[PDB]
Amino acid sequence: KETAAAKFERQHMDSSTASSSNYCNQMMKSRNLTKDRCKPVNTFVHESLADVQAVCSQKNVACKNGQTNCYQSYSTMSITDCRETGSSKYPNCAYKTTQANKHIIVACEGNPYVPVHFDASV
Amino acid sequence: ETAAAKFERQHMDSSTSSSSNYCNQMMKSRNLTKDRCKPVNTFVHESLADVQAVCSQKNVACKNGQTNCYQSYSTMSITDCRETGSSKYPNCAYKTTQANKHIIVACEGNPYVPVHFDASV
Ligand SMILES: O=c1ccn([C@@H]2O[C@H](CO)[C@@H](O)[C@H]2O)c(=O)[nH]1
Repeated sequence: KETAAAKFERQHMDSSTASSSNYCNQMMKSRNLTKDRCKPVNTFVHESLADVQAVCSQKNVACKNGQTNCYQSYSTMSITDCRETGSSKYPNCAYKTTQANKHIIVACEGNPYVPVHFDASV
Repeated sequence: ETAAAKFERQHMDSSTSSSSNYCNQMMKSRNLTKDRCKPVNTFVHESLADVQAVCSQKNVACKNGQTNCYQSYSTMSITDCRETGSSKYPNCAYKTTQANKHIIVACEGNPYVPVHFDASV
């Protein structure tokens, strides 16, 4: 079974760095987020894996689900928000791509202690 | 020739989505039979951007033990070319096999791009 950490990397890491309007259409397809359904909302982080994993050593904050293993990045990070358009219809999943620089909040667990869930961008 | 250009020449064929003569023609036309009959070679029938994106997908160990290999999350249309038993340089003969598989490539450089085709799974 895919680990939670591996799932986080597949769903949310794109360290190669989004300039195009079609970025989300291609990425969402390439990360298997459109196979059975259009994942409506997703965020990709364009920092190194090492910088993102380091967030697990930064600001401890509550998770939306009430657990206490969430962490906010001290710095802002280059991210892209992908949100399915109002007219998007599976299997032709269409997304709006929005670039931003925001702090991320992830849940961390395991050994190595790394992100396993994307909680929010702030 | 940069390593990235060498990877495109050796392994990219996006124009195709492959006949029984496909490998015989392609192995010759991409200079993979110039010095010797290259024994095994894979061509990928995806866009360059799609193959390049693999360098940000699933990090996996390379066959040589290096750590810079990446497996595609999605399957990709590929053709494997394998030299026949009767093939004798310089008339290199190949069996052509179409498949849809995850690919594993090694990436290097800035930009971080594919420079080696490691395997299909
Ligand atoms: O499935 C495979 C296995 C190997 N090779 C080629 O054969 C070389 C040696 O294995 C590799 O660098 C690569 O160019 C392929 O093209 N496809």
